Amino acid sequence: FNILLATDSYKVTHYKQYPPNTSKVYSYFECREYEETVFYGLQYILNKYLKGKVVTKEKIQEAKDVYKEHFQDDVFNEKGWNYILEKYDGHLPIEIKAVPEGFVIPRGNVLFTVENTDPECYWLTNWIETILVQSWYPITVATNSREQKKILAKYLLETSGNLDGLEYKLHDFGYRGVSSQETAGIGASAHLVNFKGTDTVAGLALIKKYYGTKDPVPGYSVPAAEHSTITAWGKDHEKDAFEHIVTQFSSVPVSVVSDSYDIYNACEKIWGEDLRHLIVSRSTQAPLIIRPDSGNPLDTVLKVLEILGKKFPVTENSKGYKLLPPYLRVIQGDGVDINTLQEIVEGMKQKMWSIENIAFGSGGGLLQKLTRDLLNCSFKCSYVVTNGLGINVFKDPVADPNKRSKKGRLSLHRTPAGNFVTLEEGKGDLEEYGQDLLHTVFKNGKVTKSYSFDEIRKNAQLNI
Amino acid sequence: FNILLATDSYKVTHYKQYPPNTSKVYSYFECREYEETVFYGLQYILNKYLKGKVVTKEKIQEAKDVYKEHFQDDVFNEKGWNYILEKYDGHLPIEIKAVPEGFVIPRGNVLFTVENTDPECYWLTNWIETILVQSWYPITVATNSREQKKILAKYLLETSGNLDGLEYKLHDFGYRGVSSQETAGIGASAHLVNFKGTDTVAGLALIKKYYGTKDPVPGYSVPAAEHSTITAWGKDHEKDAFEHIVTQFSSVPVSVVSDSYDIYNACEKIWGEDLRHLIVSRSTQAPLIIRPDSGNPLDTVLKVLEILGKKFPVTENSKGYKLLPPYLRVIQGDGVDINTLQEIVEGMKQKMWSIENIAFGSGGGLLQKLTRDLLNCSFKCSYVVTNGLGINVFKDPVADPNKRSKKGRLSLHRTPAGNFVTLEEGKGDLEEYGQDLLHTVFKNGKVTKSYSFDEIRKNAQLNI
Ligand SMILES: NC(=O)c1ccc[n+]([C@@H]2O[C@H](COP(=O)(O)O)[C@@H](O)[C@H]2O)c1
Ligand SMILES: NC(=O)c1ccc[n+]([C@@H]2O[C@H](COP(=O)(O)O)[C@@H](O)[C@H]2O)c1
Ligand code: BEF
Ligand code: BEF
Ligand SMILES: [Mg+2]
Ligand SMILES: [Mg+2]
Ligand SMILES: [Mg+2]
Ligand SMILES: [Mg+2]
Repeated sequence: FNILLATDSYKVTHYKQYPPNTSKVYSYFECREYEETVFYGLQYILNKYLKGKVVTKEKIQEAKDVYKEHFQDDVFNEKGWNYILEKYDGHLPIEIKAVPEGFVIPRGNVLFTVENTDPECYWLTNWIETILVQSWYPITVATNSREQKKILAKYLLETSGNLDGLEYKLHDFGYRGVSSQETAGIGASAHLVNFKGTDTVAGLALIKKYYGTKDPVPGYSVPAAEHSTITAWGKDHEKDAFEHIVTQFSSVPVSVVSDSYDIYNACEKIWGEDLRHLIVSRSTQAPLIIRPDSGNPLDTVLKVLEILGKKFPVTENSKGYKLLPPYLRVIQGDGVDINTLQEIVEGMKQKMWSIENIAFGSGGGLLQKLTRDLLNCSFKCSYVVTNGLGINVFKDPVADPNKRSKKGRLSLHRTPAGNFVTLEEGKGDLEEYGQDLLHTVFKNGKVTKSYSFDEIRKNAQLNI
Repeated sequence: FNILLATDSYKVTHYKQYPPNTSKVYSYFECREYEETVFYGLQYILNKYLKGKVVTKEKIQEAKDVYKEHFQDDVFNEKGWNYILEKYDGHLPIEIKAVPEGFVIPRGNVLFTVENTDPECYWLTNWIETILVQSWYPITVATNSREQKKILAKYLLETSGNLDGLEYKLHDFGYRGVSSQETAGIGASAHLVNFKGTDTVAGLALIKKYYGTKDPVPGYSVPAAEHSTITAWGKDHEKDAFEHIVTQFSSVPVSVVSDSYDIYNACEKIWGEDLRHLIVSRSTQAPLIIRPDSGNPLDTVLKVLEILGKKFPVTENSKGYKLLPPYLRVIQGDGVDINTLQEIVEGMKQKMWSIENIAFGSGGGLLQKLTRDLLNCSFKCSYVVTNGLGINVFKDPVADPNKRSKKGRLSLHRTPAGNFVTLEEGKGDLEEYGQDLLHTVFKNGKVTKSYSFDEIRKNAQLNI
C-alpha cells in the first residue's frame, strides 16, 4: 500500500491551488443533516493506513512515475513528499481529533477534525480526505445495524417482556454480497458492534488486530445447511438429507434450509410428521432452526409459523403471545433489510406470534445496500491560516442549503440538557459549554488514543 | 490472508452434510434472469486469493483455534485441509472454467463452473463459493458502466454525428464513496473496461498487476479544483481563486468547481465577464471545464449552458445542435447515476445542446450503489457424483421460480443465429452446438489461461 497513490487524482494537483503562504488547512467530517449515528471505524484506518513510516524513497518514485503518465504532465509534489520523508522520517505531520468510537451522536455534528502540524504540509490535510471519508462505511453499517436492533428490541420486549437473545436476532449473511474481502471484514466488524451472530468470518480477525476483545472471539455461528447440501441428495431424498444433517449436529443448534422444493411441504410433512421424532427430542440449547429462503418474506414467515403451530405443542407466554417449543425456532434470511425486518415483526405481532420464535439473516441489506449518502457523510475545510491570519471558511451553494458547511475551528460539547452541540468559529474557546468532547487520536505519525471493541460496544448500547 | 478463514461460517460445517460417498461437487455462477453482462474480475480473484500454496500448517492451526471458539464446538475439517497440504503442497485441487473476460453475455447463462479434481475434496468446491461470488462486484460495475456508455454513445452520435471523446465522458469520482481501499481498486478497474477517465487511482495498480496494458497506464485525469481550494481564498475572493487556478494550469485542461457560493453568478459574472479574457485565450487541447456540483442536476446543467451560451460565442454543428467554443466545456459530477445521466443527455437534446458540451463525474452511482441482486448473481451446485453415479441436481423453490437453478453439467455455446445458449444435463457433449465457450482458467493451484486488460476492453466494446 502506498499512501501517495491512495487519493483522488485531482488532490495531487491541489498544492498548486491554495492561496500563497497558506500554513494551515483544517478540515472536518460530519454526517450532515437515521437521526443519530454510531461513530466507528476510524481506528482501523489510522492503524492500517496512516500511522508510522508511510513515505519512502521507493513510494515517492513509484508515485512520480505513475502520475507522470496519468496526468501526461509533471504535477506531482515530489518536493513536498520528500520534505516529509527527510524531516519526519516519513511520518505524517497531521493531528486528528475525534469523538470516542462507539459514541452515538446526532446528525450534523463534528465527528473528527484534521489539520497539518507543519506549515509546509498545508496540502496534506486534504490529501488524506479520500481515505478518511471511507469511514462513512463502518459508521453506516454500525448505525443501520443498531437501528435494526432498536426495532428488534421494541418487538421482543413487547411480545415477550424481556430482551433475552436480542444479540443473536440479526445474523450477518453478507460475506458473498459485499464488493471485496476488505469490505467484508470492515462491515462485519461494524455489525458486531451491535450483535454477536455472524457468518462473515473476516470480521473476527479485523476486530482482534485493530480493536481487541476480552473474549476469544467477538462473534459466533452455528452449523447450517445450504442448498447444495440438501439438493445433492436428489429431489426425492430431501428427507434423508434433513435426517442426516440434524443427526450429525444433534447436540448443538442447527439451521436447516427447508425451501429447496416446497417449504410448506417440508415444514408440514417432513419436519412435522416424518422426522418429528428427531425434533421433539432435542435440547433447549440445541434447537432445530428451520430456514425458509424464498417467497414473500412476511407471508412466508407467517405461513411457516402457522404450519409449525399445528404440528408442534405451542404455548402462550406471559404476554399472551404464541411460542413454539424450545427445541424449534425459525430464521428468515431471504430479502431482509431494515424495512422488511420491520414488516415481519409487526406482522408477527399482529398474528400474536412472539418475536422469541424468530431470528433473521441479512447479507446485502446489512453490508452492501448502503452508500455514503444515507447519512450524508462528507469532509470539508472550515479554517485556514494564510499570511499568518486565520480565516473561517465554508461553502454554501445557492441551490442546496444541504451542502452548506460549518465555519472555523470546531468543537463538540454537551448542552445544559446533556444533548450535543457543535460550536463553530472557535467559540468552544469561550468555555461556556465546558470541555471539547473530541480527543486527539493521531498526531505526527502516532496513534495517541485508542478504544477496545468492548468499550465501543458499551458506548453503542441502546438506552433499554 | 488465510483461505480457511475466507468462507461463510456455515460452509465450515458442510463437509458433514453432503451425501456419504460423494466424490464430486460441481457448481456454476450465473447472473440469473440489464439484459447482458460484462464478465470481468475473476482473474483478479484467482491470482490474489486462490493460486499457489494457500494452505500451511500454521493456517490450519489458526482456523482450528478460531473455529473452536466461533462455533463453541470442534466442527472444523482439519483432516480434509491437511490432506490438501500433504498431497498437493497446499495447492487447491479445483478446476474452474470461465467465459473469456470482457465477453458480453445475456442474463441466465453459465459464466463459470467450479469442481473438485480429487474425490477427497468434494467439500472444497463450495467452500470457495463465498470468495468467487464476490465476482458479482466487478461484473456489475463493468456492466453498469457499459450501459451508461451506450446512453452516452446514442446521444453523442445523434447530436454530433460521431463518437469522438466518448471514452472520457464518464469520469470515476467514487474513491471516497466506496466501502474500502480494496473495493476502490476493483471497482475503478471495472469502470476502465469501458472508459479512460478516472480519479480513483487505486484502479491503475490493480490493472498493472493482474491484467496488464500495452499503454503505460489504463486511465487518466486532469487537474481539477475542489471546494477547499476555492473556499480557502475567502468568500470575497472566489475570482482570485479561479484566476490563480486557471493560470497555474494554463496549458492543460482544468476543471474548476464553480458552485461554492452561487454557480449562476460564477458562470455569468466571474467566468463570463471578469475572467472571460483568460478563457477565450485557451487552447482546444486545454479547455476550462466549468464544474457545477449542486442543485437539481438537469435544471442546473441546462441553466449553466444557457448562461454560458449568452456570454460565449456558440456555433451550430452540422446536426443542428449548439456547441460552446472549444476552449470551454462543462462537467456535471453531482447526483450522477445511470438514471440521472439519461435524464440530463435527453434534456440537453431537447434544448438543442450537443452532448459534445458535457461530461460527467460519478462516484457512489458508479462504484457503490450496486448490489449482488442487480444482476441476480448466484452460485449453485448442479451436478454431483455419489457412489460413482452422476446425478443432476438443482433447487426449485415453490414460491419463487426465479430462484430455480440449472441441472447437470453445463456448457456455453453460440446459437446458429449468433446468440448464446447454456446447455444443461451434459448435452454439450452431443456437439450439436459448436464448441464450449468456457475455458479452463484455473486447475490444481495454477492459473491456466489469462487475459490482458487490452483484450478485455476489446471483448467489451459496444456494437455501433
Ligand atoms: N448461514 C446461512 O444460512 C447463510 C450464510 C451466508 C449466506 N446465506 C444466504 O444469504 C442469502 C441472503 O443474502 P442477501 O441478504 O445478500 O440477499 C440467503 O438466501 C442465504 O441462503 C446463508
Ligand atoms: N476531480 C473531481 O472533480 C472530483 C473527484 C472526486 C470526487 N469529487 C466529488 O465527488 C462528488 C460526487 O460523489 P458521489 O457521486 O459519490 O456523490 C462530487 O460532488 C465531487 O465534488 C470530485
Ligand atoms: F444455499 Be441456497 F441456494 F440459498
Ligand atoms: F470539494 Be466540494 F465540497 F465537492
Ligand atoms: Mg439463499
Ligand atoms: Mg462535491
Ligand atoms: Mg456529495
Ligand atoms: Mg439470493
